[PDB]
Amino acid sequence: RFLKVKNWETDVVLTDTLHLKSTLETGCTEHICMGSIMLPTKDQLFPLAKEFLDQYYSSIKRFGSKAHMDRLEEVNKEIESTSTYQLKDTELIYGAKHAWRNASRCVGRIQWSKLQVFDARDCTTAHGMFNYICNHVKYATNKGNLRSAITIFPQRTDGKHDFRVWNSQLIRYAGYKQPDGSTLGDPANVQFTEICIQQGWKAPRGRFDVLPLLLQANGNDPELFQIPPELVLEVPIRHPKFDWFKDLGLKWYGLPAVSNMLLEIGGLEFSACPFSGWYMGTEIGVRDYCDNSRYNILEEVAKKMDLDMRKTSSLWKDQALVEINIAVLYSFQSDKVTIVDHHSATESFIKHMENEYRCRGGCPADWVWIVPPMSGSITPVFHQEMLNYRLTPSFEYQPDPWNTHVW
Amino acid sequence: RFLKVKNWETDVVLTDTLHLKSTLETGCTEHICMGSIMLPVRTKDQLFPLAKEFLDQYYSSIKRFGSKAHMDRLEEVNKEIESTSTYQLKDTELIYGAKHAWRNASRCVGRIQWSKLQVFDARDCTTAHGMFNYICNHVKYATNKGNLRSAITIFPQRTDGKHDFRVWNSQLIRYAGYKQPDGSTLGDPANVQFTEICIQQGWKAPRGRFDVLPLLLQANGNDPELFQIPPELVLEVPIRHPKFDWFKDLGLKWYGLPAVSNMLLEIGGLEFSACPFSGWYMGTEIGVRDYCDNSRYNILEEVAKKMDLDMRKTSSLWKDQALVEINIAVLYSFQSDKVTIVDHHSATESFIKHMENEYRCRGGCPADWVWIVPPMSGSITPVFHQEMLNYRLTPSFEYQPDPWNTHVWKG
Ligand code: HEM
Ligand code: HEM
Ligand SMILES: Cc1cc(N)nc(C[C@H]2CNC[C@H]2OCCCCCc2cccc(F)c2)c1
Ligand SMILES: Cc1cc(N)nc(C[C@H]2CNC[C@H]2OCCCCCc2cccc(F)c2)c1
Ligand SMILES: C[C@H](O)[C@H](O)[C@H]1CNc2nc(N)[nH]c(=O)c2N1
Ligand SMILES: C[C@H](O)[C@H](O)[C@H]1CNc2nc(N)[nH]c(=O)c2N1
Ligand SMILES: [Zn+2]
Repeated sequence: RFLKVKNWETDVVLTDTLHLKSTLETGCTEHICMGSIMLPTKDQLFPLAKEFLDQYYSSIKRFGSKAHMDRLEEVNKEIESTSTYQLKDTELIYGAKHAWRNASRCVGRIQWSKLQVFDARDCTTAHGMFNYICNHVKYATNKGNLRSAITIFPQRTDGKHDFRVWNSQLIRYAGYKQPDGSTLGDPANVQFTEICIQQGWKAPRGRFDVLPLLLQANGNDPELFQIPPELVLEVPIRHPKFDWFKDLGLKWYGLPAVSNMLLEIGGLEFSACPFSGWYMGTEIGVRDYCDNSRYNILEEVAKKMDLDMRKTSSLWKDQALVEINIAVLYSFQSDKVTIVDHHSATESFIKHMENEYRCRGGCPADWVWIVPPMSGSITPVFHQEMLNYRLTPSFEYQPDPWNTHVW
Repeated sequence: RFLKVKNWETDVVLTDTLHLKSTLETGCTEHICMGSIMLPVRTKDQLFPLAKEFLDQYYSSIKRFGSKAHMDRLEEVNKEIESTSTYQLKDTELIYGAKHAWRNASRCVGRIQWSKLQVFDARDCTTAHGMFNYICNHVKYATNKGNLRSAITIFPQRTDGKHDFRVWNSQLIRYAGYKQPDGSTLGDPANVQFTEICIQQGWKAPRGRFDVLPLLLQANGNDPELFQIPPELVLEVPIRHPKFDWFKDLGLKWYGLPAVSNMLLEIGGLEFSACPFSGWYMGTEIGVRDYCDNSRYNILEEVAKKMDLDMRKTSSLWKDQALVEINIAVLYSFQSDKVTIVDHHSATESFIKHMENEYRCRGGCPADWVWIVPPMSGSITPVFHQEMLNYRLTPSFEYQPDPWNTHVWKG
């Protein structure tokens, strides 16, 4: 019932107790492990509320104080009456920060407590959403000195009146059908680019066209807005050694900002809660550039390096992959946009695991996502046993809204 | 019930029914996933069910389920168990058994090859000397002057747990490590403890960076005995680089035959605690793990110094760069000497093909992602994007505790 995790590199052994407060389910059973699958009202609300406020009041050293008991009654009175309730600012800040703290797939969690929270619960329209978002993007960007932040739109009610950002990130490039049978821009975004075009966007049809935000307020049809160009910090990609690199025409954006998830605090669901921090290099260099189903550029790069592409065993793919990632890091650093490499990121996450075992009794971690998609075994996370379990407050996936919302 | 797995690169969707024949337990629950934890006498009562299950499986595969010959064999095993408490496998069953343990190893990327496996039956073996002889022949047959052949040698099964056959070496061929009084290590730091025990048992250590350890063998529950593999049986490749001429002066070499000797093979409820098997390397097992783990040979600094990489900031990606050149070197060297080896691109691609055929023909393929995906270049290999189900079938290879931890010394 107490569980040991060992690090096979350093022999350090940790004891996890935090898992016993695990609440949600994993997908695994004693018969079958699903570790590698990408996705495995009135009655229920008060339990969820209570469990949250309990951890809250414990966290501020007020467990069992009168202020504690009073809030618990206040919230119960509100639910019995209004079939829902509202969070205090202090509660909301703590909930958001803890959803980040509990994100088992996030390597960057040493930072969890430095999160600027923007309370946008007073928002009512899609134009209001847009204003909030622009302010978030500008505050977060900070002329290259990136700062973590999240913006929280009003919470779900009867699920007939959801707030949703339709984009998956705030900033993403378009992807287009061609007669060629090929793909122009980012293939990740084809379908969404077409929901744009069909809702009205005039697509410039380039390789790196910044997508229009698509915002939905109080369950209404969504509306299109272009983030001001001057707010979208982008980075031209060059290599510190190869002068030809820049002729590939590569650029990436500086701000990673996931916008499609759902934040759950104390039973309440926040369906629009865009959040953002800063990139680990490999997310752009390995995934964005080199995945077959993305910009898929290895072939073009290797050629320019004049490597022997005759046999997989010359490791030309691997050689080209390292250079691309060297070019990503170098470009962001030279333009002074914040970025972290995988060595530094993982080394920080291991220090953060230790702190969290020391100070909280554990740290939920999904090894499959924490280990970088290149050079796994030379980073320390590789040798570290991890335990994966679901705690609340949390971020969760939710179905794409187009499939769902009635048009 | 049906479980679906998706490939995120190709959109290929597969259906597993095979997980429905799973018995042993994973270590995971509905509340905790242990998918990244490394290490998560049988009475008569359980033995016949286990025998029966195996024998039903065996008899299905040869298309004689329900035959008279199937019925009679269940009867005969039945009797042998009630009378002697154990039973003996036919050759045919043992071979089928050992092939399936491989086929069921979910941590093994090499399984496309599972049906081509040479089985050496060493169950007449009675002494340690006898064990030497069997193992030398395995190594010679498997080696084949560089054209590697997969093989397994199976020594007599567990009886009362007091008369166990064990190979104390974790692999038949591995290098000694020595811990120095200054605190540093010479040779392979991984084998320090085992090296210590061999010294204790009378081995005269050369004390080099690449001394082939002696075999240390336990027959019939007796104290283990030392033996040196004939050096002419031990194929080695010195490592050099196609473009970097200073690479050879690093002094690196490795052996050709990877041969796991510390696992326990389970078939029909019987336990074969000495069952060393061997195939051929994927390059990254040497070039990533053996050379570049901090806990192993750890040659990253020296390699990148010599390549003159900027080493003052991890963000130059100098480690990633040195790591690639070493791996190019390992593969170049094995190929030049004509010693069988597979690169990680080719190995994962074959695997995905095997995995698909297995779902089409067998209704599944248990697979552990943490292990299947290579420890360099993860996402440019097709397994990264592959969803996988992990569960346990028998026959199977299992871990067993190191024998110096359990052995009762006779003196
Ligand atoms: C400060 C710098 C940050 C770094 C370096 C970082 C790093 C990462 C990385 C590399 C991933 C995997 C991405 C992928 O391969 O798709 C990830 C996932 C995630 N991170 Fe972060 N993160 C940062 C900030 C944040 C913030 C501010 C939040 C929320 C407040 C957050 C919450 C999450 C969540 C929920 C996921 C996984 C979502 C899922 O299940 O798909 N992270 N993080
Ligand atoms: C044909 C050449 C083969 C290749 C290229 C290959 C590949 C691999 C690799 C790379 C590993 C993981 C090693 C590591 O990363 O630490 C592995 C694990 C394993 N393989 Fe193979 N394999 C081969 C043949 C075999 C054979 C002949 C057997 C036995 C019949 C076998 C059974 C296993 C088992 C049981 C494991 C799990 C090890 C553990 O849990 O510690 N493989 N395979
Ligand atoms: C906040 C943050 C910081 C940071 N450095 N990185 C991230 C992750 C971002 C950057 N790159 C990918 C994005 O993560 C999203 C992962 C979700 C993919 C899973 C998915 C969701 C929905 C539909 C799918 F088909 C597949 C987030
Ligand atoms: C048959 C075979 C073929 C092939 N290509 N690879 C393998 C796996 C081998 C090759 N490299 C390591 C080994 O896998 C097991 C690794 C376990 C870690 C070392 C260890 C294991 C057990 C006890 C120890 F003290 C130390 C096996
Ligand atoms: C803790 C973690 O599971 C452990 O380090 C695993 C990770 N994946 C691995 N994968 C392979 N192929 N071999 C290994 O030794 C390991 N080690
Ligand atoms: C199928 C498998 O779960 C999938 O490829 C995962 C593997 N690990 C990952 N790790 C990260 N960080 N991001 C991902 O999108 C994935 N994809
Ligand atoms: Zn699991």
